[PDB]
Amino acid sequence: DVMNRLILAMDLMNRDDALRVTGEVREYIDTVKIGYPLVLSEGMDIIAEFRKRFGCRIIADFKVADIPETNEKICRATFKAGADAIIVHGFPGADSVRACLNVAEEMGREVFLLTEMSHPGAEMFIQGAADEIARMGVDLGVKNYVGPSTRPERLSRLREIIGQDSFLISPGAGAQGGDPGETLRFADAIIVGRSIYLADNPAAAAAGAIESIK
Amino acid sequence: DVMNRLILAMDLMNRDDALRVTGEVREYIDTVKIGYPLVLSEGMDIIAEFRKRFGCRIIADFKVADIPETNEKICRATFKAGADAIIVHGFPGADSVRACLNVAEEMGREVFLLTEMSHPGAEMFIQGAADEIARMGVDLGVKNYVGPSTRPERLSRLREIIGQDSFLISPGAGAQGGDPGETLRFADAIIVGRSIYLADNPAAAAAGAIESI
Ligand SMILES: O=c1cc(O)n([C@@H]2O[C@H](COP(=O)(O)O)[C@@H](O)[C@H]2O)c(=O)[nH]1
Ligand SMILES: O=c1cc(O)n([C@@H]2O[C@H](COP(=O)(O)O)[C@@H](O)[C@H]2O)c(=O)[nH]1
Repeated sequence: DVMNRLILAMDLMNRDDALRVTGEVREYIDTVKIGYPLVLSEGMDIIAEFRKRFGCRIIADFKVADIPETNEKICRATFKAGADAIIVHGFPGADSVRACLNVAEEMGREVFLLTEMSHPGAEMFIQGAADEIARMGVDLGVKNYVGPSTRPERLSRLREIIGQDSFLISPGAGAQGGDPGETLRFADAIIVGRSIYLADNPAAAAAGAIESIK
Repeated sequence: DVMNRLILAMDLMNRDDALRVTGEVREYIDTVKIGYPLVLSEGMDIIAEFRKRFGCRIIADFKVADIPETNEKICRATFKAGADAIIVHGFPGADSVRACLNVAEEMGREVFLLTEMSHPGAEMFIQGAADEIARMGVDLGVKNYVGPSTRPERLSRLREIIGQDSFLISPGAGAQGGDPGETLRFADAIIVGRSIYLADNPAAAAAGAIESI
């Protein structure tokens, strides 16, 4: 369970701006998604910086998509840096997912399995594999999933596959055109990035998001 | 064209060991693949350190696999850090690939498109998409590709799709069981990691790999 069903996608690329904006909306969220735009710009230490400053859960959105051996290394370094969870692509297959699950279990952290993506290009290859990727996750005991706000019927199908007990978060609301309300019919929380962090008043944008799903 | 058709996959996770081992084999290679194991352990500054210390080409193996907007940011940060090239997954589709191509063109760097992967799990979803992924790359003017040493007939088919002029590099030789010689029937260079960097004598391992080819 995530505060206000709202996860901030902090994809600003310098620490001052990222910390300032996160500080502006800190009252509205307790979970922040940090990805490569911020990490590759400021270093992995930025994760510990967020956890200390905001007391928030951090999901490391690294879309892990390598062979098992390399996946293990990526997960180890990421959890060592303090991430509570890591997002892993399902498309590379079950061995690559299991590698991540092993490290997460060892270290007491979580894996989120990325099924279908929210952007148009997801239609080409990912969409056709997505139901089976979700099922693979279920079969392996994965409990956390990511699916697209921009395709409510796909999101609904993924929820059907993973069951009511699995945790499902969903990006694509706001900038990419997804609707928070519709999305939360199926997802437990929505991921929101630009529509908050590029807003003239990010606190107002966050409050507005929450208001509309009150 | 890379020196000795051999690209070092430097996946050690601390600066001292990575720099030491790369130094031991610097005579045999002019191209190093640096990925997230090293970068997430030591920081993006490690790329510039490699380029200055070894004068090598650096391929940032980041398997970029996000939406276009995020892909653009990842490529910008990566090329800003000095990477000569970046490896991008094709599975997320054409828009995600074009986002990377845009930044690469802007900054005078290269994109390598990952088609099929070398590990067993690649059978599940990637293999069935790989020919079309390769074709997508061709249609977009991609000139650099990655394909698997572990599946020579797949690698051969990928070469057929991309044509003789495209540059194809291939991981999976050594630790994963691929054969350097067979692989180089189709790929322009092999990527080698553990069989060199975990070797008791990495210089001998590199020399040996080269001698066999
Ligand atoms: O299917 C996917 C999976 C993601 O993690 N994401 C990501 O979630 C975020 C979306 O942010 P935004 O609200 O600005 O569109 C980004 O960090 C992005 O990389 C995506 O948009 N679609
Ligand atoms: O299909 C793929 C694509 C890769 O980049 N790689 C990668 O290339 C390297 C292989 O190293 P090794 O020789 O130790 O198996 C690793 O860095 C790894 O992540 C892979 O092994 N198969």
